Amino acid sequence: GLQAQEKQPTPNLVFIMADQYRGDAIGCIGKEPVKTPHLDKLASEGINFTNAISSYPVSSPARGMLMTGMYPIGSKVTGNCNSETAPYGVELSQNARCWSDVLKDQGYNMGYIGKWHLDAPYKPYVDTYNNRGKVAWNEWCPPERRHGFDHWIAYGTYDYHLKPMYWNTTAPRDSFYYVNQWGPEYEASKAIEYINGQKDQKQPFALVVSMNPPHTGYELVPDRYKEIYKDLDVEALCKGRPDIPAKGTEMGDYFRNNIRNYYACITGVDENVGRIIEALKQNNLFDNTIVVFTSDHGICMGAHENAGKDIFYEESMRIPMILSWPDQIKPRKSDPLMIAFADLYPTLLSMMGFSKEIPETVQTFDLSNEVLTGKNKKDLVQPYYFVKFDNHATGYRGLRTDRYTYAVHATDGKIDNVILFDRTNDPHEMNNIASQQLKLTHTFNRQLKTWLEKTNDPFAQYIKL
Amino acid sequence: GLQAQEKQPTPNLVFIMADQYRGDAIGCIGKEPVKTPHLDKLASEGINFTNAISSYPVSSPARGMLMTGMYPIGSKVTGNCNSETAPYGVELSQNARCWSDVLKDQGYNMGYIGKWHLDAPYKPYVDTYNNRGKVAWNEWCPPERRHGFDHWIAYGTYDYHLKPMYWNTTAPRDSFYYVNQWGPEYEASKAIEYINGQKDQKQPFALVVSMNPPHTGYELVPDRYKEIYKDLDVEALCKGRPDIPAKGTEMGDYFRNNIRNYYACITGVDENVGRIIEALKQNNLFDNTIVVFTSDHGICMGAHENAGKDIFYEESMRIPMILSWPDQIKPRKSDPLMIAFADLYPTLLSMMGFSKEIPETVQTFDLSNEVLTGKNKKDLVQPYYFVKFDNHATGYRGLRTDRYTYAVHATDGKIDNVILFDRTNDPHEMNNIASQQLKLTHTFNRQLKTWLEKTNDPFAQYIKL
Repeated sequence: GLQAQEKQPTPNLVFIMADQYRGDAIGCIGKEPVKTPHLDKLASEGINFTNAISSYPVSSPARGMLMTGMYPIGSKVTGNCNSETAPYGVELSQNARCWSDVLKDQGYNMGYIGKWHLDAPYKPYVDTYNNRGKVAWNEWCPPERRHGFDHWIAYGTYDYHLKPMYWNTTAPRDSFYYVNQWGPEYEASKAIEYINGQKDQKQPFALVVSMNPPHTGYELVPDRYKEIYKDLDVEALCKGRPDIPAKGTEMGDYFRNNIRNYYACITGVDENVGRIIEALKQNNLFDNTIVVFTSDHGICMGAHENAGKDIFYEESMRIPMILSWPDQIKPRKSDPLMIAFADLYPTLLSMMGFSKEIPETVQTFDLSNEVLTGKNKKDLVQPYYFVKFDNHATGYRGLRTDRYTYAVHATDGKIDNVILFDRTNDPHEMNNIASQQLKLTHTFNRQLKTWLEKTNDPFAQYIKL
Repeated sequence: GLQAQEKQPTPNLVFIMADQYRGDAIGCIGKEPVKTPHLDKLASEGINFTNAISSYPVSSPARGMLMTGMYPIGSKVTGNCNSETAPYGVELSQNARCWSDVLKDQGYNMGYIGKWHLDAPYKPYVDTYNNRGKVAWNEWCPPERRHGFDHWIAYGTYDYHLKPMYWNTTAPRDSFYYVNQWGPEYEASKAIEYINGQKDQKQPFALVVSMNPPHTGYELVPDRYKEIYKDLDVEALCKGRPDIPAKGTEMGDYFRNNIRNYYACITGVDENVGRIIEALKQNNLFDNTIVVFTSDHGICMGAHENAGKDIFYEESMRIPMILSWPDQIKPRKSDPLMIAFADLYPTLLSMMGFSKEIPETVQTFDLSNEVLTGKNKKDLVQPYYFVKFDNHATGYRGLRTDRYTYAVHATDGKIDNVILFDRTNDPHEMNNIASQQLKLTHTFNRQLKTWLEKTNDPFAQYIKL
């Protein structure tokens, strides 16, 4: 089998994501001194979407949108999967038609390695540290809930990166195993084995590699990656950042005390992404494979007095989004397309030649043409979400345009607050100008209402015209 | 922020210690009529190590071993810190890699409240009563000598419990302040404020609360605690205690005249420990926090004709050692593990998920597995020390097995005395049987020599094989 054989009529897919990875934390973007040589290289061979976002910047909700192509109400994943939200059915539906189900039906070899976080835990909880106490977070994904991912080396959620746990394809619920290796390292090694096994190109394949770092347990990263930032000037990083509290404050110190390890995690993740790319090139599986590097959400880490994410601020919504496909896409410096994490379902499927297979239930944007050609879509506006899992009449709904971030809050069906930021004049979003721009607010109000009605979201009824 | 958020991958730590607290002075142990309802409750929710000891039962030396994880010669704290030992460098090294430095590096919020006693005083001495006269004992701990403890409300040493003094985090050397409240009361109040501030769980935390009572100034305890023992039958306490001198003697009367107030102090300390535990439970910070209650050493108080400690007798070496961590440790009635005060550095760090961070310089036992599982270590033998600060060739070196206490004394490098007690047949250690057990003494001799050689202790050369 040394002779070159027929190229598959549809491309492979290697979907790589790292949890809690901020969009501006990429070296080639030139905004932060974080080292990501492998992602920079990947970007140079493809496209770097510098305005990409995640509409509901929370783990399960974001992943739920990605898999179903539906906004939160429809995906049913309105909050993180854990025992607190379980009674409300917060988990991916076994009946949901996900993009992985589609590719499996189209004859693709399927694999998933890493964090899934789309199953509701139930008693008795599996024996991992994050299941002890009042609230459990980790649960097994039985075969019938894997949506086509036949090769399985994954877990629900678990954050001790230095000794991660996984369930292989045939392991029963209580037979997960621990690995004495950094998560991204092990995951990249298993991804390489999977990729090596696809070298004969007898059929197409789709592989997801879902890494945990740079998600918390920021310090849980190998020392060699920390050494790279031992001389990092943290105070210099806060220069011109009014959104980062001053030194001496709770949140200002939180940012300063964790930024070094956050970058260490990213650089470590970067190196392992490099290993996967190298495996693809070694097996001649890079040119006709769509490789995507993205994240479910960013992180505030003290900025805006917020420690986590789950908020409309840029540091929370902005995510990396690098895509390569040498055979069909010429490299483009930077693309301003406001593609969202959840748009990947219809976008990738259409790019892959399966546009007719996208379910009528999919609500997100099919930006395949924009991605392939680079043709802009200036009218593209993405939504923002926060849904109280036990009371949908409470929460946030908003819109993000290329210039403004607008959001309204409601409590029991009544609008409670209005927020508007002009990111051009106020890039760090420090001035809520909603009360100063009544005309503009009214315009966004009808626009939001129309959006909520289009997506069959009951919240639409709270906006009184 | 009402929704439950991700559990930290490593636990918090609340290390509580009361100076000069005897191991058997715990109510649930059933040997003495002292009331400790809060510690009894803590024990019931965790583990009570009834054979725990302190190898060098003296304040600074013991604390020095705890912080560095090294035996006395290596820790450099060979005697109490005061102006007499200062010329010999008896103090914690600023360059010593302590467990607190490790946790700080791992992103933990750090706090220390109470007695430190690890700094050598220097002229002009700070203005406290114990610094007047020929020998000064109290000194300030500048920020660079705090080994990572950012939140600081502490002092060197000071024993007038009714009006204690402290230095807050930013106070200069001569700006300490006095408080008109019982030490343990104030300390518990400050610990509660610290704990309340950790409720958002944005990062892990480690807090040390080092209380002075039941250390001398035995009478310096609130009247309400003394009232509890107003009817205590002191003579009954001496029943079956041949180690306690008879009434009418100097040491026999000393024991009888101070036992009531000693218990009063303990009960008072107990109540304040209860306040701290309650704060942890109120903030949902008890289940995933390792809580430790221990002491640097016990006290003879007249027993064996000794007023103080700094000796191999059980009443001096035995210390309380209660540990709880609901999320990972099921309660165990009593554990016979002979864990030592100084073993907490490697033991806690490994239990917390930072085994790889223990310096190669650490010499004490890592008993994390034993503590977590309850798996015994029958071969565990702990050392005993007494080092003459101005002449290391003089002093004691010994071993404590589950049955025997063996010790040898040397003067200028020559063995001066041999002591051996069979605690099974002679629990109150009244019969030195060394001269009657030559075979056994020879066995312990080689065992001691091997121990001293392993720990790079020059005293090893004095034992002539």
